[PDB]
Amino acid sequence: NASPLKHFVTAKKKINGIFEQLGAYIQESATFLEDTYRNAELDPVTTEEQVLDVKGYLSKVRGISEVLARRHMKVAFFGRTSNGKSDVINAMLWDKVLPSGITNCFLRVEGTDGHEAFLLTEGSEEKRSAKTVNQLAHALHQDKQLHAGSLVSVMWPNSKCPLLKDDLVLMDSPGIDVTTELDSWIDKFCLDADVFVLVANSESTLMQTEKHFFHKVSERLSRPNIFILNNRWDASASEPEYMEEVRRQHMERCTSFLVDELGVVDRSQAGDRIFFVSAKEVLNARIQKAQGMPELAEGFQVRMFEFQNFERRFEECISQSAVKTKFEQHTVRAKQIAEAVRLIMDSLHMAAREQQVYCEEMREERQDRTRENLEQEIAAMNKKIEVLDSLQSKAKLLRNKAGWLDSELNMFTHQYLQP
Ligand SMILES: [Ca+2]
Ligand SMILES: [Ca+2]
Repeated sequence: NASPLKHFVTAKKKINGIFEQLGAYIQESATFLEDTYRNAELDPVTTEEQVLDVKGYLSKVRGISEVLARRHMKVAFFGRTSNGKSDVINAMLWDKVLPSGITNCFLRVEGTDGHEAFLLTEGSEEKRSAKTVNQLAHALHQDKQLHAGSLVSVMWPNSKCPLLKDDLVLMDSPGIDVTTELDSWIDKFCLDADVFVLVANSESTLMQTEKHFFHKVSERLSRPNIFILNNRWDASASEPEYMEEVRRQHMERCTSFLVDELGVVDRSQAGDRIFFVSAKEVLNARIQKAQGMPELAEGFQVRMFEFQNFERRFEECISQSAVKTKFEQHTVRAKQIAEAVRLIMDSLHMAAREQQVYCEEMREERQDRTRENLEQEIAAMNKKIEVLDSLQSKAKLLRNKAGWLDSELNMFTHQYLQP
């Protein structure tokens, strides 16, 4: 019964942990290199640039760790307001989080640990109370500096929703109409959206502007995850026969759109991207169930299960995709950084071994020469030789630790970053 979102949660913690270890390892390496480089008793076995490079990598790794700590899954919802996309988000969250059509901007729902909802617009990080959904709606309408290119974050309490605790963000978009100016949308707000949900009506033809947007999604993102939720499916409660016909036809239209028109999916998983739902039915049932209220429509259990099925296939989709797209570049960077430090330690090991061999040979030659200070001078070179030997041992250990991290990273890649 574990949410598939736990795959993301698990991978995020695992990659953050590796970067913690990578940072610790580079720190130890930097400390070792610096100490070595400052050793005025030896001919140089490392260089300032190697020290600076490894301090530089430490900085970069800590910087990346900060990005990795904040990475989250994002699903973005699109479509006409009248088709109910906001109710789909509300149903998924088991509550009336977003106002539902009678909202200018993008609404980005994020979990907060605080026990009260509030808004954060983004050009100004200034909040607005959102004690109720009506007061939320009025707070957006009150704010006339808002438009369909503004994003407000709806900070919604963690405790109410496990989706939000598992680092899911849910973005509602402005409702689409014919002349909705939306070519800004993908670059400004959707580059990090792991899933795009089109919420449509099974019987209403898709607007050209809606199709145009999902063309742009398919042109701008690499293998974007597109779901089509065909809302108001509860009409099947009273016209099951006609809605079954509608289902077959629209299932085929949506498949052709996803597979042939957009080319973002095979036919084999079309049934996993195209769902027929009744969001407000689900949301109503969930609001009552959350309170222990009892309860109805014909086909209701079937429609509730379909929505739950959508949710599960969505959570599997977003969790697996987001892990891949949001961690793969940093996993690759981490391997490159590990390899850079590995090779410096190998360079140091080798220069220390070469200088050791040199000092051993200087020791043998010293024993061919005058007996004045011979034992003192052989001892000083014995000590240098033993430092060079310890440096080699230390560098080999650090080099093998870099290989360990490469191995952790390879295994993370294998488990979490497959196509
Ligand atoms: Ca360099
Ligand atoms: Ca030897």
